[PDB]
Amino acid sequence: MPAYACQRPTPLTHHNTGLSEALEILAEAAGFEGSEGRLLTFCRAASVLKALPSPVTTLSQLQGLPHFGEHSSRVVQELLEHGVCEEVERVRRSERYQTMKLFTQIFGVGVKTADRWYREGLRTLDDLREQPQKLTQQQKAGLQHHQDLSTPVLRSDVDALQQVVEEAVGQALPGATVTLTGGFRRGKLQGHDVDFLITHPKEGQEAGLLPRVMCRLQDQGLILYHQHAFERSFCIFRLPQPGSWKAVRVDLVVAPVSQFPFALLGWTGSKLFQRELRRFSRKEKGLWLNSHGLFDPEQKTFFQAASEEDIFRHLGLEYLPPEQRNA
DNA sequence: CGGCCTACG
DNA sequence: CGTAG
DNA sequence: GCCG
Ligand SMILES: [Cl-]
Ligand SMILES: [Mn+2]
Ligand SMILES: [Mn+2]
Ligand SMILES: [Mn+2]
Ligand SMILES: [Mn+2]
Ligand code: NA
Ligand code: NA
Repeated sequence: MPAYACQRPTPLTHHNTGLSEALEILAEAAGFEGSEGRLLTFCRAASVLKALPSPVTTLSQLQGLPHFGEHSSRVVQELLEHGVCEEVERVRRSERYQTMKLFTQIFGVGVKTADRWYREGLRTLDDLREQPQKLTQQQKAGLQHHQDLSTPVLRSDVDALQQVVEEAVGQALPGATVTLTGGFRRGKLQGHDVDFLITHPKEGQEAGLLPRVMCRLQDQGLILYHQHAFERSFCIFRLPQPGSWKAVRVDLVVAPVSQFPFALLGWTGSKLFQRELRRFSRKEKGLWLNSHGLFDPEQKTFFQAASEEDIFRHLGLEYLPPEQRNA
């Protein structure tokens, strides 16, 4: 079992679902208390279990597995013995956890905002609605649309949304392309948002594209919310439904064709996979990776990539298709 | 022990 | 501060 | 919380 998640296939579905879910509760809880290191370890340990070829049935099967020490091993031990880990259940039940989860799930609210609101004694969505003078425009949108945004986005929704984005992109800039990214590209059947990456085969033609796309979607009556030389737009779309509609989070991202493979890689995820890939790149290969490129700080050069395959090769990693990047 | 991804709005 | 994967 |  390699130590970095980018060095091993991680399928969407696996053989240790219960165990990984328990560790991810602890990861999430650590994030709520500002401990990113503990979040990372619990996330990595969970991801290791996702990568195993069969279920863990005994404690001995953890021996030698990366990211399993005293704490994560105890969590697994208690689940194997009793079907439940008391620490995990204590977190699930805490007012702190439930409220921080509720608040941080609001679009426009991060851990810091949620925590300050928690400390001020606020607990419910109606508590926030009663004092809306404090809220940002983004948080107001997040709160108004919260119910719809909690409903899973389905594959049918994605196909509908892709068509309308293509229509607007085609008018904004003939020849421009739209690629589905994020969780749906990794094979997920549901999600909480749809991610698209837009480019054009002629380098430079994509300049100024996103405002033109946004203005056109706005005029078609499809934009319930957006933030406005920008390249990422976090929107709430109005998606047609039987006799009605629902609000759906959509991210639209633009990259020049030179950067497309890096942007595609970054935006396809998973979040943990990409953090691990960037960590690997820097620590093991001395190369700096982001969604724009891959930089050699010795030679002071950028690696030209024509594909995701190119990027894995330049990092000395076996290629993983998107459906094996579910770390 | 230090490090933990790296960006844009 | 928020957002993204 | 774990690793390297
Ligand atoms: Cl016991
Ligand atoms: Mn997504
Ligand atoms: Mn998104
Ligand atoms: Mn996300
Ligand atoms: Mn994400
Ligand atoms: Na949030
Ligand atoms: Na850019």
